[PDB]
Amino acid sequence: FMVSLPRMVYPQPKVLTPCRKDVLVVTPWLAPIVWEGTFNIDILNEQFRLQNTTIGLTVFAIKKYVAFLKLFLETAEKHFMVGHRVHYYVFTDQPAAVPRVTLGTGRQLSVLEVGAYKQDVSMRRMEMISCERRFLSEVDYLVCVDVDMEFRDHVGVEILTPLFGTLHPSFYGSSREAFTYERRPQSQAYIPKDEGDFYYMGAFFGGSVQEVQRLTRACHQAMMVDQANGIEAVWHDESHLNKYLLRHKPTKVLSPEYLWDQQLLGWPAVLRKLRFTAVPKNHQAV
Ligand SMILES: O=c1ccn([C@@H]2O[C@H](COP(=O)(O)OP(=O)(O)O)[C@@H](O)[C@H]2O)c(=O)[nH]1
Ligand SMILES: [Mn+2]
Repeated sequence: FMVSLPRMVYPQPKVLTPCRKDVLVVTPWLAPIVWEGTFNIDILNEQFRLQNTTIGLTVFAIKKYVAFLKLFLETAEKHFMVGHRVHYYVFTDQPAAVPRVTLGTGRQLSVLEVGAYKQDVSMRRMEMISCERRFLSEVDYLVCVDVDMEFRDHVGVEILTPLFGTLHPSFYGSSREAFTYERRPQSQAYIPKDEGDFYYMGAFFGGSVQEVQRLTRACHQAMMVDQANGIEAVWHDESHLNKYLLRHKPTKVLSPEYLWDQQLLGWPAVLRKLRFTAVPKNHQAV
């Protein structure tokens, strides 16, 4: 049950004036595409706070990637779901290397020890996430992100919905034939050249606990079939994520404001804010 919103004073939405004319703000299956200017955060804050919403954030920090945690967590404190209940789940092979980061009120962090794989690290996240009964008891939504990242601007309850994906910053302008989907029919992740809505980033997806568990279970199962079939998808977990979200349409899609790389891609006109961004790294070294 959901109580009434309080009286609120804000600018009237204008039916004959779009918020944004430069971008698509709704998908053909009527899911919002979340861009700056499309949402009144005060209204959304009210709605989610009235439900006493708790947001779980999962992050894997395996082997050298423990180095990324301090910046990741400190910036999350400044920008991620501020004012709402947050539970961070940090999956790591080195619990002692987790930095002591000061948390605001209503926010907690749990350290979950896991093994370290020698592609496998990235891929096993789906399995590791799918944990099941615990998330259901502790949080309302789960957000699953990469750790080699920092928050630079607001990432809030505007993202929350049963199931979301994020537009990959390199491909939001690309035609579907150019998308780097798995193209081999022998893989569970296979998507033909005439199919595909968007290319979603593996580094930021989420939803209700129920929908995230479904997604992660399905992707884990598909990866297992592939392994038994001697095939590994071209972009690993991301390829499977893309297949899942093709066949199970997300109820919101996050714009590339939510997963950006400024070093690689700059700051184009279509982006009013850079919210959650790649931290430069030496890939093979790290
Ligand atoms: O040695 C590793 C490699 C990967 N990861 C995790 O898997 C995610 C995805 O890998 P990475 O960020 O290297 O992929 P990219 O964004 O460069 O495609 C990382 O953010 C970490 O959360 C990790 O913890 N340790
Ligand atoms: Mn990454």
